[PDB]
Amino acid sequence: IKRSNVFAVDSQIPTLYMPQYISLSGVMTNDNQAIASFEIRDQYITALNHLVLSLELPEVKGMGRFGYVPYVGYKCINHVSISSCNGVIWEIEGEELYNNCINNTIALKHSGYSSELNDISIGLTPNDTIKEPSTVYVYIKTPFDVEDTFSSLKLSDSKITVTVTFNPVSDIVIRDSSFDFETFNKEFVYVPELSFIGYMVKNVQIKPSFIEKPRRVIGQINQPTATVTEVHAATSLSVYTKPYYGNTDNKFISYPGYSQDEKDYIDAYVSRLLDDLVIVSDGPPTGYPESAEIVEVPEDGIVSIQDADVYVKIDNVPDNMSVYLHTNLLMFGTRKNSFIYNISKKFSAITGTYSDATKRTIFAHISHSINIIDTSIPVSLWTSQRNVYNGDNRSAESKAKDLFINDPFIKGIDFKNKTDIISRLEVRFGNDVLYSENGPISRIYNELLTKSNNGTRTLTFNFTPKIFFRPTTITANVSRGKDKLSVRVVYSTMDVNHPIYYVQKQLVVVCNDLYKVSYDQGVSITKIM
Amino acid sequence: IKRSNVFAVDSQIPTLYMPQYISLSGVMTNDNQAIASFEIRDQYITALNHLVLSLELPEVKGMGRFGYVPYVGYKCINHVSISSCNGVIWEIEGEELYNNCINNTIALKHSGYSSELNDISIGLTPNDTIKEPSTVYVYIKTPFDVEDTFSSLKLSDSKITVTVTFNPVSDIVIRDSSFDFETFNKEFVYVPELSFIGYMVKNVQIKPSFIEKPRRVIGQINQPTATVTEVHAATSLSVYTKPYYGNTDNKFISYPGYSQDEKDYIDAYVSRLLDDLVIVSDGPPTGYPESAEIVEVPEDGIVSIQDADVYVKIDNVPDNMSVYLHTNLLMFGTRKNSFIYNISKKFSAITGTYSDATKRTIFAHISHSINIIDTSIPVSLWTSQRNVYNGDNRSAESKAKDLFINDPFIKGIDFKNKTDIISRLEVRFGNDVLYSENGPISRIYNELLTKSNNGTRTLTFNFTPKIFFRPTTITANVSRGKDKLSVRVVYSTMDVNHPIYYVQKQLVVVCNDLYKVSYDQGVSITKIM
Amino acid sequence: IKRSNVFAVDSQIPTLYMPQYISLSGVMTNDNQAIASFEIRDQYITALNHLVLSLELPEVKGMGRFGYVPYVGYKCINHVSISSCNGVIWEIEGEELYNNCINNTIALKHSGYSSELNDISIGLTPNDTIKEPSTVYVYIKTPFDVEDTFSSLKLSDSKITVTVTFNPVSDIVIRDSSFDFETFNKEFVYVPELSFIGYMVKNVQIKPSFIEKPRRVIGQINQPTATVTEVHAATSLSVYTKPYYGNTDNKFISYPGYSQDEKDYIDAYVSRLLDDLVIVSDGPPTGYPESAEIVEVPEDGIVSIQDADVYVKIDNVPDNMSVYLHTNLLMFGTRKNSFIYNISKKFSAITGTYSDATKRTIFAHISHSINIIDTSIPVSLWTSQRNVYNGDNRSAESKAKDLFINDPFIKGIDFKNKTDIISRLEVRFGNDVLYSENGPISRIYNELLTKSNNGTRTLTFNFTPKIFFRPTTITANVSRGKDKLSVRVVYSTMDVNHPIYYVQKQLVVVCNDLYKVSYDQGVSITKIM
Repeated sequence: IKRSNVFAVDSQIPTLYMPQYISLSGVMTNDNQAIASFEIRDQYITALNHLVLSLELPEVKGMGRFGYVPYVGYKCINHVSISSCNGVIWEIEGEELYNNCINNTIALKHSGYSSELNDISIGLTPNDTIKEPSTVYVYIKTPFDVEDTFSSLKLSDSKITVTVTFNPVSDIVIRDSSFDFETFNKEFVYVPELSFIGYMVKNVQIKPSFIEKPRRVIGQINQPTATVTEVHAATSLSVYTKPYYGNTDNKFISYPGYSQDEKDYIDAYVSRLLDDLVIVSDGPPTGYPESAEIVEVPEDGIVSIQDADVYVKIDNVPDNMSVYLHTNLLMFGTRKNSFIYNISKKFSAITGTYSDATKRTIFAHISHSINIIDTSIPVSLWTSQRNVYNGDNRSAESKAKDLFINDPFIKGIDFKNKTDIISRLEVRFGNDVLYSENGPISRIYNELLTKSNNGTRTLTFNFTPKIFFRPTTITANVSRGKDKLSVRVVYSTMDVNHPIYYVQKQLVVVCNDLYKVSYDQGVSITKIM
Repeated sequence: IKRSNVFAVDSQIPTLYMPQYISLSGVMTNDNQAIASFEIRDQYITALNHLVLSLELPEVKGMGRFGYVPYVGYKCINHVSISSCNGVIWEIEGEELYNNCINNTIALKHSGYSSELNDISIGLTPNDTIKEPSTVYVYIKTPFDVEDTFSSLKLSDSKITVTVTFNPVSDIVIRDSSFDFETFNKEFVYVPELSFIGYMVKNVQIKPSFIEKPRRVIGQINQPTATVTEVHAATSLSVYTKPYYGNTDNKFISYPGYSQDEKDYIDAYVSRLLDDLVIVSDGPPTGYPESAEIVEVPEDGIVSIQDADVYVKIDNVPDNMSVYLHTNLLMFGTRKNSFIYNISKKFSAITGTYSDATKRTIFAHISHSINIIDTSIPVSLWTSQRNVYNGDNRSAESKAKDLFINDPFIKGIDFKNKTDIISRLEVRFGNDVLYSENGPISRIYNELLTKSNNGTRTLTFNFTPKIFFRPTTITANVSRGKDKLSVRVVYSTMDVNHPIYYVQKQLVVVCNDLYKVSYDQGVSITKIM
Repeated sequence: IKRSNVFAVDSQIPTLYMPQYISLSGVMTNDNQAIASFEIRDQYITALNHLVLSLELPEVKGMGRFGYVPYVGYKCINHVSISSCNGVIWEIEGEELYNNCINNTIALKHSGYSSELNDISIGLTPNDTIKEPSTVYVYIKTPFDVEDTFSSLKLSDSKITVTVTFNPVSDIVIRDSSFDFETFNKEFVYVPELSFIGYMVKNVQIKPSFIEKPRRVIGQINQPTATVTEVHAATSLSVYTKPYYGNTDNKFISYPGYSQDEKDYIDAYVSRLLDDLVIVSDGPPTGYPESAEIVEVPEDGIVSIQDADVYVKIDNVPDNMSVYLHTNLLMFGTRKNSFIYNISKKFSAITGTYSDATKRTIFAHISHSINIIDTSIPVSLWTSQRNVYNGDNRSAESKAKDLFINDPFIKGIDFKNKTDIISRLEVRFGNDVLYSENGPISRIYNELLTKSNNGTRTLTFNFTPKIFFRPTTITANVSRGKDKLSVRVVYSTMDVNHPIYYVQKQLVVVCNDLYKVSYDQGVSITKIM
């Protein structure tokens, strides 16, 4: 019995090298999209990987409510490209980069995720500081990071250029109307610095490698189809939907800030609704539109709103004041005398205590049925032409606290991507059906295999180890016409009298193509056919 | 100096294959245990792994309090078996499957763990919907998943059958007496679908492999011994205890629902006790049994309960009402005039405010010594024959809110498996002592080595990589009689006047046997001797 | 096309061995530092790894406030050394051991991290039990654990000695002045037990290996320089700063106990300040020093404190009482009529309700600007000679609740190591500059590469797999004088009128040297040159 020794190893002497952390400042150029270019030319840098982008956010002064989106560093990136003299080596969109890093909690934390950055801070005077200057770090995960020095990008005596395109500053900022965003936008400038790990290698022996490069296709608005052409060697395919808020002003009622659980979203929304829902006043409350229906709460504390009973009990109400309930705070309906969507009927029990000192109701326990979709409705959709009612019956004070939100990486139709609006998915390679499903079993598989919490519907064709094998791909057959991937979905049917039915959707299809990387005459890549 | 190249690899071309996600519907057969069978016969399916079971839970309508246990998908599974024409290939119990997946947070989340499923929802009218229809996904982790395609189950032109046995629906449901469980049970049916990843391989070269199959032995009620016979090649051995609630009605006072921390359990329990503990009333409170001792709280706010001082201060008590304290809410004792277990003496400070509108006391800060064992006591044990007192002096209203809980995967004597009731463990291989310990150092080691939070006392005999080596086992010596593993424990001594002393216990011993998998004449396994 | 089989393996038969868990009691010897020695001499133990130290903490009785620091098991360890007959094989400081385990959440949990151990418990009578006896487990991670049996420490027929030096018990205890620490210290004794996994190997074939041993250098108080000499083969270098609280009594105002978030620290601090900040009294509040400035809150609820407006609104104040605000609770300043640091001016809105029953103010919402540095100020620094004011104007009651905290593993100048006090870092190998940076990009890299949340500024020179290659090092050139590593930093500039400016700092430099491990004539190590 010849036995393999599992208590000792014969240590290999590795290639002689020395690593170094290297920072570079960029050249910035500019609706004038901001672009940073970083030039890497150094004869003693043989390979590199682990790119990190530094961004200095400035001091924010003035009046209004201002905050940064979570993961602001990732969300300010529109596009990243690595090139040489022979053309582009590897590139990615900001959405797909953020997708690839969504499971790296450390990287997400470094890119800007804290109370200081992401709470909605309030400025009271034109000289009040709303945010202090800060620095975020964006880990640009590339295929050259999977196996450390084995997968690194070798600079075969070539000059490597890294180009970063930035999103407009309105994408990364949550603000109210009181904040002077025009001035802020005129003054804001991205200040980037690029870092990487370089390797000074002694007598490097270079071999050709393989690289996967994502390619992204967005369908037209509300179409259930998208197609990616010229597919010859794909390792994976993923499909998801994005909301198109272009038909709105991008104003929402609430945003939970640094708290990012579904419960947190719902709590912020309910908190914003309670100030206009239950009113302690001397006589009929004033300052609400004519369409508002404010009723007094009887001695039994129960108000009926057409099949719905709301239980209101407030402590310490003065003897000259009564408790009032808003029975149609937000209303939606497409036909005049049919079903109505009423945000007031989603409450069952409201208790609290009136404060004589601050003249407010401090709410204690609330029983309600608000979900994430309601927190995700845009304010424009409550008052669209299709609504036969006056949708928004809130006070002017609460109307003034709505927030502009322009986050570019939102999936689905809600902030959490919690509702699945795809009820059937079909993929075709050429004309034949490659995959079909009704439930999200492919998303279950993507999450199980990548150990992620925010998976998408994904067909993965590669199950081999990463760089020590050539990746397994679905291969084209141009003779039989199998050279394109077509995706058709069936959207989940929503009620025509729910405002979320009118959020516009786009289908996104991402394809990972296989490329050969060769190192004769500098660095170059060729698409595998 | 010959140096190993650590900056380049020679990529191997792997076996030509194509993966595919495959779903199957089953054949259901039926105290009529429900059994689902899934048949896999497909000539182009060469291998498979990554089994996922889909379960559609129906709409739940009616009155009462209803909820699902956490991880309902895992808890509805009694047994899973994979077979071919030559017999069983691999099988497992539901408890051990859940044990093997306890460290996979993604899988646990997919099997049904959310507020919507696990809050105890309340139905008010016979047409109220308590739960909406939902789908859970149970990842059935098999030994064929450890190394992706290397460890996959090859179908040597054989038909593979997957059989799932389900637990009764009462195991996965938390309910009160007001819910119509008889009708619910008559109507509930499991609707399962089986998914796996199949591989269509071109010219597969098959080699024999090794597989570990768990074998489970449960000792008799309250015996400190269990033995597993016919042990010839075990890779690991684990020991834990389970509570036997068969001598009870399985009714508990509280359950925290979706919150699953120890603090959450304790908070739910204290919340259920406070409504009968402190009473604001006009005169001596009514509606309590004769054995209740309700005393008025003096001006200093301190009530003495035999060496115990409780500090009660309630704000806003009306002038016609007084504050009362329940001094023997739950009581236990075995001898008439000796030590008594009194749930009231476990409180030291109770403060709150009376609400005139809702006629309740809203409690603020509470100081207490309630632990997890108290939340884990069954209501039947408070009123057993051995209790010389009337144990339960609660109001009928609170008595009506007790929950039936029949969770099948509970370890220890509390819901969290927090108390260790094993004070000494001894394992014998044959007649010789193989292992001995007093503290839980083997559980510490199991958690450290498996990177788990819910480890058990485990002897692992294998420290070699998984599939690239033959596993290391403890080998039998039938000549010397070393062919069985005997386990004897010494239970921690509990006080005879604590009700948890009378919870019945079973010892569970799990043994992982090594099997050879061969592929001539289809798939077959043979026990290593 | 020769294809590598990725669906089958040729299983290797490994070395024949049998593992066993082994516990040992020690020999304890003793300002009399406690030292435990464990002797391992057993002919059938061929290798070992995975050391775990058991510690029994006793019952704590008496009066006062008492608690254990988080991770008490790690914090009681001063030094660990593994030796043979040829000298020390491997050793480490307690700080660096805890650093190496900071990312192992399971190990941190096992070493003592729970509400029961880490809440500040209160003893009321001299016989009250503050803490029950408990056992913690400290995983002593060694280089012999990285690759299981491949990296294990082989005992070439040698006797191995493990020696543990313990910190004084005052390092692991958080206490007030009311606790009798002199008696506690006279009675406390460490009771340790050592566990490891031993391997009984049949015909072991031993080969020489490599090991990295940390070496630690602490700079002098407040010097921005430190140097590690005799550096010939280092795999990594890390730099951080520690606070020196020797010029204080080590008393702080608050400690959050088991809650260990920054928000938790701030909340505990604000809670301790509110009792003296806002006072509901009949007339000017009494019991405060003469330097206190207590003003009555006007009808509009706004008090001005030199450019700062505090909004105070308390409900249910009796008609004979008024609301008062402490305008200089904690004050600091170095010049008589210049800038002042006033803890009262860091509040903007204070609301709450007075309780007539308990005669206290129960605070509801608070708006403030307290940060982690304020919670990290020592009480001695408020009343130093450099303060031209009476710094601490709190009541005697709150002064009596300050806690002694002597935690030995604190980094930076705050409890969370959140503020970076290093604005520039430079490393020199010999006289040449090896590395330079202004921001913490090296800490970003350390966290990204080690997947940690508490990284330090680190230069790592090794990117090769751990034990199957010889590690890559930065190599000395004694001819050119490159045989020492010098570190110089520039500290962040703090305001001279902030008390945190006067916390003393030490620079810590840790170097990982490469050693050869050989097994002829027992175990021995030699420093690589």
